[PDB]
Amino acid sequence: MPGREILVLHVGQGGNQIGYNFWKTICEEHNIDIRSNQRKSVEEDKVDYKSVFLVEAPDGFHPRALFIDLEPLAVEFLVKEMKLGSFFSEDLMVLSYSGAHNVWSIGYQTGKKLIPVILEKIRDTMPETLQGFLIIHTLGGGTGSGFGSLLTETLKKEFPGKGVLNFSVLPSEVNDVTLAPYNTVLSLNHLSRFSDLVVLFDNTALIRIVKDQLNYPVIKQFSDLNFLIGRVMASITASLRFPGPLNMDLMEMAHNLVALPETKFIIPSVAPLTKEESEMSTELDLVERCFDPTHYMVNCSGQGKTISSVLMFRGNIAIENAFSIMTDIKSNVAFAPGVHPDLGLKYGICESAPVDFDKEVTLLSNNTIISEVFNRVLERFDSLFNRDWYTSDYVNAGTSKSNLKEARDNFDRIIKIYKEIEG
Ligand SMILES: Nc1nc2c(ncn2[C@@H]2O[C@H](COP(=O)(O)OP(=O)(O)O)[C@@H](O)[C@H]2O)c(=O)[nH]1
Ligand code: NA
Ligand code: NA
Repeated sequence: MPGREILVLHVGQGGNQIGYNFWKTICEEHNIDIRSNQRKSVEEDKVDYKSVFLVEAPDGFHPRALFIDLEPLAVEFLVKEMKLGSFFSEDLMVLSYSGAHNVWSIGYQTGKKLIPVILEKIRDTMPETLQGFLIIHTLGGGTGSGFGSLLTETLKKEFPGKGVLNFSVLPSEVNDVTLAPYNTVLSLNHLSRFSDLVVLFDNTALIRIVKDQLNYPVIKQFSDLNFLIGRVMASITASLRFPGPLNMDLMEMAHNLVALPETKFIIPSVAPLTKEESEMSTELDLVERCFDPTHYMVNCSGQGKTISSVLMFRGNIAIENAFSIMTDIKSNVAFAPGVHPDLGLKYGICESAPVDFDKEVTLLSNNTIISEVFNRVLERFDSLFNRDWYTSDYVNAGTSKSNLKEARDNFDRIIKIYKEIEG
């Protein structure tokens, strides 16, 4: 049946590398090997709706996605190493050759030449019942930040009735790109006007989670980092792909989170993170872990104040526990002073657990602690802007020094709005 379709757009090196973990997770959950595009079997094929992310074809299943970048090596070396040629096909690749050089303005301007080709690929493979788009990118670089902001502005303008949701990767506590404060403020300022929901991550928290919650002995490639982002994307969309007592789509979750038009910046968290922990935990254990800063995928100093949260229960869930613990959540977890004791929670329940897991809870939190995370970016921004450092290559690419003051002021307004609701 038509409807519920979603198109994903991967921009830059990070956005495409995260894309491998996401599509590997989607295929595994739908009993599909990503190598031959086939069903693994008919006996293990479950009552589901593969059409959310997958496109059915005679040879097999393909992703409803676009793999976009301003240089060809990050995507190609990914497909060669992981052997994704049959799935990450050439017809889904929008590549160019010049690169963005970690400059948001260059990625924005250069990406404008690929917009006509991107639209035509969308205008063909898109069902008119498509419910929205997901844009996967990093904010500290150039292509994911600049071109990604461009695809956010474009799609929201091109398809006003559809949801445009961003999954954005913040720089680590110490940025591994010196230009990141410029690229992050420009991206966040752009997404605040054209995006419906911005789900944020950073590598410091992702690394902390992998080392402390999964106990990996080493992290050698980003695949041992990006699987957390793919787990969030797959689990928050699980009710759209499998049976459940309580389903929810993209804009349903967005409408429950965005209290004020500017409060669209979300912090995700998942618990548990190993198989053996899903079998001995309770719904109260997982929810408490999700609301604990040790499980936030954004590096935060504390629990903060929750404005509004979306909770997805997957798998072997006791419904009576999920509802009875709501008073414990409202009493133990700090919420914004304006949140009524009976509000701030949006529930989703899916009978399909993540692969090999007994159960799992995914949290999407609209937290005032975003003001603290954003104030760090602004402080890094001002340290460079007040000294006129690295501004020439942004001015030479269309972004005036006045424009950098425009995006920064509007970015500071977002901080103060989150500050004011906090009390
Ligand atoms: N989590 C994650 N972060 C990444 C990945 N690749 C790059 N980054 C981060 O993104 C920033 C660099 O942006 P990048 O995507 O490499 O440049 P771009 O191709 O111009 O978008 C740095 O802060 C990196 O730490 C990835 O695969 N996973
Ligand atoms: Na790059
Ligand atoms: Na790069």
